[PDB]
Amino acid sequence: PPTNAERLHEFHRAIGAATPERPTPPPPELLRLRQTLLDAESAEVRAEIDHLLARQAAGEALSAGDLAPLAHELADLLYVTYGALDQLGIDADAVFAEVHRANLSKASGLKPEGWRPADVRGVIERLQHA
Amino acid sequence: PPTNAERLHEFHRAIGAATPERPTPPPPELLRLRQTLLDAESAEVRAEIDHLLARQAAGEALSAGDLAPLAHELADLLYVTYGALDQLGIDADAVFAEVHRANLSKASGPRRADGKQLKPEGWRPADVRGVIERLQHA
Ligand SMILES: O=c1ccn([C@H]2C[C@H](O)[C@@H](COP(=O)(O)O)O2)c(=O)[nH]1
Ligand SMILES: [Mg+2]
Ligand SMILES: [Mg+2]
Repeated sequence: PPTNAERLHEFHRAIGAATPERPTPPPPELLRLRQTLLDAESAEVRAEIDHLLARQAAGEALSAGDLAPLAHELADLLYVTYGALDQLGIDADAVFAEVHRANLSKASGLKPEGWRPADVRGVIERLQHA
Repeated sequence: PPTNAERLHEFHRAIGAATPERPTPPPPELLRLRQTLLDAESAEVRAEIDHLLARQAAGEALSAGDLAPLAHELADLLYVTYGALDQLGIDADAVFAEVHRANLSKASGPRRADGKQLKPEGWRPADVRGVIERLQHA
């Protein structure tokens, strides 16, 4: 099965948006777009969390189905976060894997003995060599 | 390999945090916490993008290596966004798959001046309510 990062590549190929094979410095127009899309989805997430909190404050017993709007906006936020990494030519699964390695290993600690923080610059260097 | 959503399940299991198997209405304290985590990482991404744009406005030609902080913050944002879905007991991949299908269906639509893909006539949204009902029973 394809990963959510590979899904963004398929979407950008389908709509003709830049999706370079390896890490590539962006034009400012790209960064501005990614900023706009991230701001929009984080505001929608916030709006749906606020709605759930207001309904709970009024004593509403939320059902699982009540979480669908928030789940949709969280997925949209995932989508535009993956989408930023994809348009930068950066394999999001490789960067996530390194952030997860650090976070998960830190949870074996405070930090454990041979603890090594995330080295995303090292991931970007390896991605440049395909 | 495990998916990134399954990685958050593994992380929450390693720190003893709440991780229901199926969609579970959360306590208000949980919602406020996840909102706080989202805002912290969103602000870091936003600041880093503005930082790169200011360097470009100064005439700097950025390199790929200059992108590593931004890639780090975007991955941090993924981590807390997957984390929110996992603490709600919601399979992020099942929801993402439905969202993704309805985004592929936009391909024939027009484009905004800034590059945003817009929806063609007759487009229909993802049915996330149906994903949630799927996850809740099974
Ligand atoms: O250029 C685009 C336009 C839309 N989306 C995705 C992000 C969300 O999943 C959803 C938001 O689209 P709107 O509902 O705001 O039109 O589509 C992108 O990734 N890139
Ligand atoms: Mg949205
Ligand atoms: Mg961060």
